Amino acid sequence: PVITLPDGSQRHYDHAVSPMDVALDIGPGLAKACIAGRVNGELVDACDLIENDAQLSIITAKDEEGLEIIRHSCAHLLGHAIKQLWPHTKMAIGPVIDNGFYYDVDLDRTLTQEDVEALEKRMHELAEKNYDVIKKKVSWHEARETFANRGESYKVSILDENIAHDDKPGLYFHEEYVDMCRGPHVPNMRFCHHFKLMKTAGAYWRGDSNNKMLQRIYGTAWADKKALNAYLQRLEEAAKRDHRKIGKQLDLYHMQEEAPGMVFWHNDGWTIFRELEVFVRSKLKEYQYQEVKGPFMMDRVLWEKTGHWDNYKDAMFTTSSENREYCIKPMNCPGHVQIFNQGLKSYRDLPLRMAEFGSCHRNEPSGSLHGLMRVRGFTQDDAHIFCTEEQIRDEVNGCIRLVYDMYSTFGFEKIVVKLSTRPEKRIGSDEMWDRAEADLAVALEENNIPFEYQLGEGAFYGPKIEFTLYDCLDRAWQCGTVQLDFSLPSRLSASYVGEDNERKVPVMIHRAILGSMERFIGILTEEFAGFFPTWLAPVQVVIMNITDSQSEYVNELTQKLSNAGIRVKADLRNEKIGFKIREHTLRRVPYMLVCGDKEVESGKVAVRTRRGKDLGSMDVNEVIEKLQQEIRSRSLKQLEE
RNA sequence: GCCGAUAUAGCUCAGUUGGUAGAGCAGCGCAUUCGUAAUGCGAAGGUCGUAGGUUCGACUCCUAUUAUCGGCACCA
Ligand SMILES: Nc1ncnc2c1ncn2[C@@H]1O[C@H](COP(=O)(O)O)[C@@H](O)[C@H]1O
Ligand SMILES: [Zn+2]
Repeated sequence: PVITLPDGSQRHYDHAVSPMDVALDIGPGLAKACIAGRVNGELVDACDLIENDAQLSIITAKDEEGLEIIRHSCAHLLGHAIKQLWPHTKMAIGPVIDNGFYYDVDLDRTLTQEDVEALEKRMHELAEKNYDVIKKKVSWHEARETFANRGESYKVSILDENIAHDDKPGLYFHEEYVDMCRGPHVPNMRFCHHFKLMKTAGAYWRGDSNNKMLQRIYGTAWADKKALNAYLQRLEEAAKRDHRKIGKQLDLYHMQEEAPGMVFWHNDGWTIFRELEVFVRSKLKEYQYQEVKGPFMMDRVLWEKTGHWDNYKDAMFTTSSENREYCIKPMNCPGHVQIFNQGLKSYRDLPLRMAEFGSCHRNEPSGSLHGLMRVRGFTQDDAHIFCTEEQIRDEVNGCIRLVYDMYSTFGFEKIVVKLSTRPEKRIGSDEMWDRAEADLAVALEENNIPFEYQLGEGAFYGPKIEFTLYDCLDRAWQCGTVQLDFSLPSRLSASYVGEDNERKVPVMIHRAILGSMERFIGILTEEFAGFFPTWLAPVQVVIMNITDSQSEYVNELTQKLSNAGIRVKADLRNEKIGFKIREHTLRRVPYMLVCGDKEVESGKVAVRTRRGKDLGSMDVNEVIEKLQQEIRSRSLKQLEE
């Protein structure tokens, strides 16, 4: 066939060739770097034959794809070893994953951190042998036969219920060991030297909490020892960014055994919270919303009417009086509708935008609590928009804009967008869902927002647009969201009066921009690593003296800053100016004002950043204008940087 | 909720070998009045998450429990 290489060059062969064969033909080096090849776009083992013309490319550890191939092979290496150490182990699923791979295994013996260390040792041993990985395509029968005779019940299920009974599934052979799933594998283990097992945990078979929980063993793997070590290094650096840490170090809040999953906001944490509170408010005024507030508990009936009670009563908290059962609200929808139902609304009142910083309480899974990210009590910055279907487009778009508008103040660079389509269990006609799904989609496109569908998610009453942010270790956390609801306002019997003097049920849009205030603070803390932007900073300025001398000057100096609207505390402790500077820089204070005699009756003040950067002595009234400005504009960077 | 692990002073961390819990920092006391990331000396401090149990003896072993860490599942 004729082969066309990355440089347009062509090569002619009179019989089927493999990318490996072609590799040699090109050079002994490239041949030796070969892991796999990319033929006419698809990825195939370097040993697969290329019958007809094709565009070739050799996959090398330089390739992002090689990396994954390598990681996948290590996953097989683990199976190889694991089976030598405890031959009764059943292999389930072992896939590549970000930074590595894992393997779910059914073993009737709880793997201790000692065993996991024994495994990694055996593992490194087999990989050093540098053996060859051999591929062999076969019938869906001998393949089944193979694993049935090997005792692998799981590989069998996958085989007879996930693979076309009329297939030539390829088996991979690592000396005595055999695995069999797609994606190309390594030529020989010479490429699988750098790797390390990490954690281990239970994982349900096939993701169902009703199935058996197997043991999942996680690992990392790279092309070179450098890359691997830089990774582990990155993990360490990441741990110093965790909000639970910084949170404690900076005294932002705490939680206790007696109120699991409920935050106690200490003064400094609450300053941050109240700050986002005014920030949001300023935005609600622009986009023109009303701000209301409803009760914390309401008669359960309201949740029965919407259907929430049936689908979520076990994740809901309730209370009782002699003659009444209440619900501590899980969300603010029903209560806002209650307000809507107050007078008589006409089509002239729409679109009605009603917002609330509402306190939600949900009884989350005990195993799911996570710092400020996943709590049992939180405050949602949500709002519900009551409008006519004609107004949807315009309204949804308004939301989309508001989201990126706000996230841009914090300079987030990774916002991924999802479109959650109808769940299996929902309410509403299939015509309704198409209406809704398409409306969101279109609004997304009309705004040029790339996104992926997420089949199955989406509230029982409507589809959702989910904006998700990431944390220190790149885990996903849903934040802003937009739901299109055509079913609830009717169950809660809400209506306006149309032109024809007829009653119409409004279209309701549920939307939150930050998500929950606790989870957003969770995210900001890790984004700034505790180095909050002057406007969000608990304490903005610390003014210190060097000796009693300057003290009386420092006080009226700090007082001057307070009357100017700057969160400023005065450090007059009898200690070394160096002891102080260390403290507050550690505590992440943005600006530190120093006062030696040279400043006292000299007017000025000695300004320095927390990044470390003497800005030199400057004019009082000037540092004030300068800060009030940094603040007023909620800027990410500080003075002269 | 599930699998595994962890829980020691205000914080960080020993004692994770059954034979009286021990450090640095912080706090307290005295001294030090100092020019941009930690001043010196001193006297003290927990009863080992909680409840049971085994044991001559338990921080160490066992059970139950609560929370937390790492995942899975869940996430209106
Ligand atoms: N348990 C929780 N803890 C903290 N924030 C949450 C929690 N559940 C939901 N959120 C946030 O609130 C938003 C709206 O939640 P939901 O009303 O369930 O759509 C989510 O997108 C998250 O940002
Ligand atoms: Zn809502």
